Amino acid sequence: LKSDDEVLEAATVVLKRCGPIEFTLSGVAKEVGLSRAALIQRFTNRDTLLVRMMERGVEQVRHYLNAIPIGAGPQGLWEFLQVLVRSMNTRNDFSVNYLISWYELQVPELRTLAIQRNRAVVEGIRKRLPPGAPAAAELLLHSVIAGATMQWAVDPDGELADHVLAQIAAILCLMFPEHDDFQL
Amino acid sequence: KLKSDDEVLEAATVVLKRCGPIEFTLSGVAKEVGLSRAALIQRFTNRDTLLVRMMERGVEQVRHYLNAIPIGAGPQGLWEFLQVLVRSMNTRNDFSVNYLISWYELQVPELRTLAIQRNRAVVEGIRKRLPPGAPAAAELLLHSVIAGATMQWAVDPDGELADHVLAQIAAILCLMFPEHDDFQL
Ligand SMILES: CC[C@H]1OC(=O)[C@H](C)[C@@H](O[C@H]2C[C@@](C)(OC)[C@@H](O)[C@H](C)O2)[C@H](C)[C@@H](O[C@@H]2O[C@H](C)C[C@H](N(C)C)[C@H]2O)[C@](C)(O)C[C@@H](C)C(=O)[C@H](C)[C@@H](O)[C@]1(C)O
Ligand SMILES: CC[C@H]1OC(=O)[C@H](C)[C@@H](O[C@H]2C[C@@](C)(OC)[C@@H](O)[C@H](C)O2)[C@H](C)[C@@H](O[C@@H]2O[C@H](C)C[C@H](N(C)C)[C@H]2O)[C@](C)(O)C[C@@H](C)C(=O)[C@H](C)[C@@H](O)[C@]1(C)O
Ligand SMILES: [Cl-]
Ligand SMILES: [Cl-]
Repeated sequence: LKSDDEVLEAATVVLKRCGPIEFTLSGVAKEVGLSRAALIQRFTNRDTLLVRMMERGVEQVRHYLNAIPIGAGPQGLWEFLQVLVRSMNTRNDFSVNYLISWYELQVPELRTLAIQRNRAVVEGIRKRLPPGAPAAAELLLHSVIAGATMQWAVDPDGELADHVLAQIAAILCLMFPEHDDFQL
Repeated sequence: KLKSDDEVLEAATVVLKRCGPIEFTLSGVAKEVGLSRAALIQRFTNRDTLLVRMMERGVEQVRHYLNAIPIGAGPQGLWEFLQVLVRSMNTRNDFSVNYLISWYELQVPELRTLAIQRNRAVVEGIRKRLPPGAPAAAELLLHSVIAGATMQWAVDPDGELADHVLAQIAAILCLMFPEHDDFQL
């Protein structure tokens, strides 16, 4: 496997499967089909590879959110938030995200990228707000996604998206009380 | 004389908040409470059993704390309760340890049940304080705002935790209770 991008994607697979503590160059090397020495020549060491991977994360969030088609009014916002929430993968071990997030906060380089990642998502929501959205509505919507996601991770009932989006629908009704119900 | 079980578990919880659940050891708790490692083994068997007892005490403390918050009336009484609840989270030391504690709980079924009980106690505590005319499932939305806004702050801190979270709580309460005044801290 050749490109920096192909290698960083394979390393991301490993990070999701093992978490950041058990993450190793050897495990990336075995995933991507390259020698560990090759990873070292291209990315210097474990810590530096983690940084490049998380840089690619923030890039991919921005790349992803920026091209999602924009619909009109509260209904467009609702559509966007559905796509956003459904984008989260719960198929293997969702709890690894909380270990990832914790680990990121301990390493200044990763912490800055984590901030950029959340800022990108908040700004992505902000740009989909129709006129008449309450002030700072983007912060509230991102909080509901993160908080309801946590609720479900601890105490799961049904699919993540259904738990989160029910709450999103509820807050959208409060933000746009003259709109028709938001269909989930 | 013997130190109480509550004193020992308190000391252990301080250690857990300092080192996190991966680095938590009997030796650390012993150093913290002035007791021998041997004495801790006698009373609490092992490190895993000690963590279960600490987390059982945690759920008890949550329930006791929520019961102790004065009960007001109306949307104002709910806002007052929420202010106390949010301000109850200690930010004296490294708040990010809470995310590790949460992750670890999810890995250990006995601890995960207790984390579920904790969140359920807080959700139910909010629910019992909802005035009539709060929207359906408002207690879940309010808990989500606290959790989500706290995580936003823990990743990207601007000022005090409570200030960041309560600005959003005030915002949603305005939406829930449009016929009410602005909610002031
Ligand atoms: C702690 C709990 C927090 O989770 C995380 O921070 C983990 C650690 C991220 O993965 C981190 C780390 C990592 C390696 O994925 C595990 C990386 O690939 C991503 C970009 O960021 C997640 C899952 C990201 O998902 C990514 O959302 C993109 C829009 C699409 C992408 N996917 C379709 C490709 C998906 O994975 C993303 C950006 O945070 C989702 C948005 C909705 C949020 O802001 C939500 C509210 C999160 O703050 C959160 C759930 O509260
Ligand atoms: C991950 C992020 C989550 O944090 C935790 O789960 C950590 C791990 C708990 O500590 C865990 C673990 C531990 C050891 O503390 C770190 C234990 O002592 C407490 C009870 O539970 C926190 C902090 C608890 O604080 C406690 O709130 C009580 C009302 C009063 C109590 N204390 C001041 C009287 C205070 O500690 C408590 C209950 O979760 C606060 C309520 C508001 C929540 O439900 C919020 C929304 C959380 O779910 C959260 C912030 O999203
Ligand atoms: Cl994902
Ligand atoms: Cl606390």
